Amino acid sequence: AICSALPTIPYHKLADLRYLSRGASGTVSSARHADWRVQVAVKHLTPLLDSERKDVLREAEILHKARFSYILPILGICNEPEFLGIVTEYMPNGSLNELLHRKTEYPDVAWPLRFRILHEIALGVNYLHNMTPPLLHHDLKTQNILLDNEFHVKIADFGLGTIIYMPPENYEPGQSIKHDIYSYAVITWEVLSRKQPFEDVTNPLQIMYSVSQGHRPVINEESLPYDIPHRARMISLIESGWAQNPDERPSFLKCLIELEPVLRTFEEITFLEAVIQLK
Amino acid sequence: AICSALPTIPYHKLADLRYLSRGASGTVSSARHADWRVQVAVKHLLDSERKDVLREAEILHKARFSYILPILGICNEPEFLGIVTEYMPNGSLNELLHRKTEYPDVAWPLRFRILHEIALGVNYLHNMTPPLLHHDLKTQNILLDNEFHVKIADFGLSEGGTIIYMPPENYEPGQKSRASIKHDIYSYAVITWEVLSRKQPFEDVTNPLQIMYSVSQGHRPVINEESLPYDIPHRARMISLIESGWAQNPDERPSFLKCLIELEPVLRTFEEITFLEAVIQLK
Ligand SMILES: COc1cccc(-c2nn(C(C)(C)C)c(N)c2C(N)=O)c1
Ligand SMILES: COc1cccc(-c2nn(C(C)(C)C)c(N)c2C(N)=O)c1
Ligand SMILES: [Ca+2]
Repeated sequence: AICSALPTIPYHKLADLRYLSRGASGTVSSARHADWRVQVAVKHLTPLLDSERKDVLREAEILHKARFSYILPILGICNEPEFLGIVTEYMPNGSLNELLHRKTEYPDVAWPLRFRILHEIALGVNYLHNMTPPLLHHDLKTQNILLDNEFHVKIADFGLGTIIYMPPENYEPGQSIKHDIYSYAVITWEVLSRKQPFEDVTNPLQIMYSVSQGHRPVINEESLPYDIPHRARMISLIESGWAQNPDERPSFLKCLIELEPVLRTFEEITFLEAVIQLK
Repeated sequence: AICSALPTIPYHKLADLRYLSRGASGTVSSARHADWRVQVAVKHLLDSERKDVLREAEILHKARFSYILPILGICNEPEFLGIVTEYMPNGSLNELLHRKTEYPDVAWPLRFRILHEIALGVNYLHNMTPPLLHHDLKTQNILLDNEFHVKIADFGLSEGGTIIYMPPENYEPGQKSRASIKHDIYSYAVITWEVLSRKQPFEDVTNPLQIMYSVSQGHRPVINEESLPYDIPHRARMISLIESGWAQNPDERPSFLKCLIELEPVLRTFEEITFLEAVIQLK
């Protein structure tokens, strides 16, 4: 059994520590490693708690064990009595959430890139589900689908807010293999429409109520134009993905087998052209 | 310390297996993983040739970093042994520099990012505990990913091939030669020269042994207008980097950390957009 240890990073090695965002998991800051000469990202919560330490160490172990092409690569851990945090590669293009909803900044997000993003999300989650034992994300949202330098996906913040990606059966306490695909069906809808799921709804409870009654984000000509490539296929994927009955939702394998023919239609140059258009 | 175990990949999980090349350290094939649904590269071959595969696996697994080839798993069966890594669609730096018909242009910003990335990768190895030394840096084992970012592979020396990247004092190897923390920077310097000129080092000299004599004396690849034009961005500071890196005396050669610090302002002069334009031009 070949083993690899996660490097320990001394806090004094991280320079230019600039704030980026504060979330439930912690505060994300950009920095540069003094020795390695690369930009990094740091996640930290001053005294915290005795149990709060057990969380940060658990996320680091998860990222380190779930290493893959579509999972945020972890570079090291800051484990000092003075400062606690995880260090990962720096994602310069933010979250899928920002790309989809910052419409003045991004008026055109070409179809091939949207499909590649959807393909990559499914590849990362599929990889998790294929580990031994299977790792379940359970918190998939557009906010934690990160975008690297070339707009390739890196999945973060996982296994271990917003309930729009939570399946109806999760509302009541439960004693859960079909969660992730529900979240993925919503993300797919969001990616293809660039609309916020349930725009007309003020209170999150009204969403939760509607979802328990089998209602989903709206599928019509307004939300999903008829000119969307592979529209029919994508609609089937979405509708099966978010089906009320968990048993009627596909595995990520089935989902990938469905996506593969779609992705083969796009030339490699079209992904590059979609990216250059965003700059 | 937290431990990550390298996955064992059953050989039968690999489908659509196609031959890519035959190298000194083994045969390289492309494939798709049946469960993970990604393209992969597979490197394969008694009880002695077995430990070499396992060693490169362990090194790739321990040396994980943004500019090092990511290993995905290992095939360890009585029927088949080999390593599985991320598939590099754009081959080696060597093929980029010397396939002039296939690649008429290789824009300056891309060349500089390639150089910056090789340096970041090697630097990382040098900064591990204990320091990992490459000792076989050549253009043939600098791999290029889908968007022409660098992945360093082949830690087999961490029959042979090319001698042009080997420093003179390493010609007759010893205890001092194998522990030399200044081997790699010499290789990097020759690589830097080769990148900036798109010329085969010592082209005039067609006899490999003669190159070895010339290099002993103090001769290096030709630094003139013919090989390195005046139009080359930051020409002077690069020649300074090359010449100091391939200096006859190992004590006069800089660390990668110093080369990086020199390179940082050079890379900042290129707008982000140009890197993307360069890749589109090659595609
Ligand atoms: C350092 O660890 C993490 C963990 C999860 C997400 C991020 C991260 N968030 N963002 C925001 C988009 C939320 C600012 C980035 N740009 C991150 C990164 N790795 O670069 C960092
Ligand atoms: C499977 O392990 C390796 C190890 C070292 C190099 C390569 C590799 N060589 N090439 C050649 C350029 C030599 C064909 C590729 N395209 C590789 C890859 N990782 O895709 C593979
Ligand atoms: Ca061309």
